[PDB]
Amino acid sequence: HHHHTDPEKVEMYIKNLQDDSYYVRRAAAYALGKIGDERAVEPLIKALKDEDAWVRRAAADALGQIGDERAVEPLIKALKDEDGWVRQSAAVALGQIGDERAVEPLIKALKDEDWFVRIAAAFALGEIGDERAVEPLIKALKDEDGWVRQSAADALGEIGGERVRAAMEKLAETGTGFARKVAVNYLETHK
Repeated sequence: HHHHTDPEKVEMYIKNLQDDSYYVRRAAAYALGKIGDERAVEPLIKALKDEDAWVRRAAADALGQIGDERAVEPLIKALKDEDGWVRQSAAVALGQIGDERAVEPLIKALKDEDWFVRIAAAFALGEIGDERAVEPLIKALKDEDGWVRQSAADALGEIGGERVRAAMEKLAETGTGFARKVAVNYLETHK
């Protein structure tokens, strides 16, 4: 890395975002994410509306890797995409960008019908590190999906702070099952 961006290469891939082939558009989004240059942001925001879900997924991933805050509002809209894997990608991307504007929408995604979206929402909330997400993550310790539970537990640990500690104490006192184990372990290992 630490590459100086080759303008001809970026221009080439940006143009390929308009190719007739979904594969070429997908590959261009992927390439642009790896290059990491902000010239790609507005073109990728458009690709985030591509007719092909595979292209939309790749565009969200690339926007996350570039990390430009102009992507936040469009990715927030992508959290409502009809395609579950696009929502998952948008959640992951928003986590990577780290912008607090994504917190409320991600909390909503914690209730998504798809388990893989919920995992990504939990993870992203952990990465952003905003205490706002404590109660929603606490509730996710009761999720039907065991991986979602685990991701929420990890996210609480990433956020840390007094509010998490206070919530863990309540669970330590009166919680049961997985949530209790999470809380007791947390308190034993923290401060």
